[PDB]
Amino acid sequence: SGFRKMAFPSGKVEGCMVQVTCGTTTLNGLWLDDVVYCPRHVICTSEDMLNPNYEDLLIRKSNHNFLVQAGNVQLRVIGHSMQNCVLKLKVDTANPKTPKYKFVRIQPGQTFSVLACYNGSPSGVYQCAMRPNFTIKGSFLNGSCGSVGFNIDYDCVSFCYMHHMELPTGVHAGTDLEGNFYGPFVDRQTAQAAGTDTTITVNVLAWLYAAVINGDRWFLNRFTTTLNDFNLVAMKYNYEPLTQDHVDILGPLSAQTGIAVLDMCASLKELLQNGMNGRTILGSALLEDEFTPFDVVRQCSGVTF
Amino acid sequence: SGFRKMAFPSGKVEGCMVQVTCGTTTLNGLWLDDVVYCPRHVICTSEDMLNPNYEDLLIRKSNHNFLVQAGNVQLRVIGHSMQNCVLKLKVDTANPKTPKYKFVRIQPGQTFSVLACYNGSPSGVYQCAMRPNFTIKGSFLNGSCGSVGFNIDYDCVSFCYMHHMELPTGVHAGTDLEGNFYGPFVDRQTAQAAGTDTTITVNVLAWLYAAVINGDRWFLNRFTTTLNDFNLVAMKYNYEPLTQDHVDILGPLSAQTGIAVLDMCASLKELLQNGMNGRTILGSALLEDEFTPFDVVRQCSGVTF
Ligand SMILES: *CC(=O)Nc1ccc(N(C(=O)c2ccco2)[C@@H](C(=O)NCc2ccccc2)c2cccnc2)cc1
Ligand SMILES: *CC(=O)Nc1ccc(N(C(=O)c2ccco2)[C@@H](C(=O)NCc2ccccc2)c2cccnc2)cc1
Repeated sequence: SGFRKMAFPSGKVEGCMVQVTCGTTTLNGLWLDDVVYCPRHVICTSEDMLNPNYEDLLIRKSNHNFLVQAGNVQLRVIGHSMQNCVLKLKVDTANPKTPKYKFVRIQPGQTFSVLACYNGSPSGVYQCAMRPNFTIKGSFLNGSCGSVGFNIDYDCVSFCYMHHMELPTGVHAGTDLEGNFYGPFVDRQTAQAAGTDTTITVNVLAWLYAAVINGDRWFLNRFTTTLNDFNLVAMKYNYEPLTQDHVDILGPLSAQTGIAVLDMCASLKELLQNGMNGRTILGSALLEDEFTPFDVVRQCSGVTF
Repeated sequence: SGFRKMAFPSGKVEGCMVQVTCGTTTLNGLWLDDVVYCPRHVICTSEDMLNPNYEDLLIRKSNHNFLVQAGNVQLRVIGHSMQNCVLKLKVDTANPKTPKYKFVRIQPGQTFSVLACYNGSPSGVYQCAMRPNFTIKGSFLNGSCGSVGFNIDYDCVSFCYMHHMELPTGVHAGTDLEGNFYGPFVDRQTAQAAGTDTTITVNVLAWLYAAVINGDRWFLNRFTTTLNDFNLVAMKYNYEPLTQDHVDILGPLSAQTGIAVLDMCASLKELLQNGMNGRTILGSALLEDEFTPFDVVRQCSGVTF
């Protein structure tokens, strides 16, 4: 029935997006209850970003120096606090459109939807993965900072990402909603190594299961392999090592398709050693790793929220 | 700054999604002002779908046989009318969350966002193209019928698609919001030929321009070609013929990159004749055709709504 890179419905997050202006810089903020969250470098000028002393820069700021606009609504700032790399602005009004929510720090390999915003207004939504090296391959222009990443569980929005920087390599870095960067990155305009990225093996396997479910099965052989022998191949091709924890979370997909995980591993080994011979899998000519086993189950079961 | 298949924010559409039940079948409907729109086969049983007489089947239905639920809200149906392949249910309450909207019949090659829904509840959002053969390659399970496709212009939602059927080939067909199918399809469970699909040449070219803008430029040669000579190649590789209308709409991208459209055509010719040599373009190993020139401009300019 088709398989697409699918983002969560963005409505509940759209109603939380605000514009935050501090003197001259304007970023996006996230308005939940009576608190607005945004990147702390909203307080920086251009020159500041080269080597900012955030504690000293914020000391020059008072509540009234922060202007927060929810579309046309004014939020009056009545308190401010720096938490790690995020600034929290207490406002005098609770957001009436605040959804049920939690703040979550995700693991590499997990996926989420990004609501790209500019000047507090939503521009688009897309699905992506936290890379093993804690970067994301987003689509973010100047002014997108403060855009957030999230997952939705039924009624509950779980915020996991706030956007903070573009590395000189064109990939993206940011924090959880407590302001702690993913990976080694700092909010400073200095060159920063992201480190060797790898392909998310358990996600590739999940996507191969999605392919079989949807009719694409040309890559099924009937070799099998062992975990240790497969991991030798995974290492050669810069794939993350597969663990019994990964095999276990693939269990439901293995059960639906009747294809043992180690059998799918042997198919993946042959795809890695021989490529795709100019064929495609679910409309792709590469091995796709930004679908989790949960993502496949959700899209293949029709789970709503 | 990265390039992603990006859907519109789905909030304005989420607030229009309702569940429509007629005796036993439950589909999605679209609630705008005091009218709910949904597929007319909401009135069919399983056996009906093989060869339905929709006029006779609807004659057995009264206003009170239709149950419409907006989350937990009841809409009282006070009128009903069949328009082509859609059923319109007049309800006694205007949707308070009705956005500014228009109904639009799109052209093949144009793109839109789909809000996949089940039982009136949104499941996910993704971007896709109306194929040249008037199918779409969606992700739709049983119960997704009535999900809609749309574009957003600033404040105005333009609805262009309502989902009606899955062809035995696994691709998808549906109507505009006046109930007229795209392509030759009928809402009947019979085998139906979709016809030769082709690749949307102007969109591939737009995406090549996006690649250059974002740093991927290995495919630039300095051959050029002519429209007629390129179209000979386009025909060989089942690409849509390129017209001066297409060249014109690529003008802004040509102006930004300083790369003449016929020069990009020569690059596309070499990519078609020689493939990608195991390299990638914007993270893909295939020539991507579901970005319009407008889509590239929007994502590359940071246009909000
Ligand atoms: C993630 C993100 O949003 N990054 C970002 C980059 C650049 C800016 N700045 C903008 O002006 C801007 C806002 C929207 C589009 O562009 C600058 C800024 O405000 N002044 C920079 C400058 C440069 C040269 C001469 C004068 C001024 C900015 C502000 C603060 C920190 N970095 C960059 C915002 C956000
Ligand atoms: C696009 C779309 O939504 N198509 C669709 C397929 C199948 C159904 N039906 C369902 O039951 C259903 C709803 C959600 C998931 O599945 C059937 C139906 O209601 N009864 C079919 C049936 C088959 C065998 C024995 C008894 C009954 C359906 C209803 C009307 C028309 N076609 C199919 C809904 C929608």
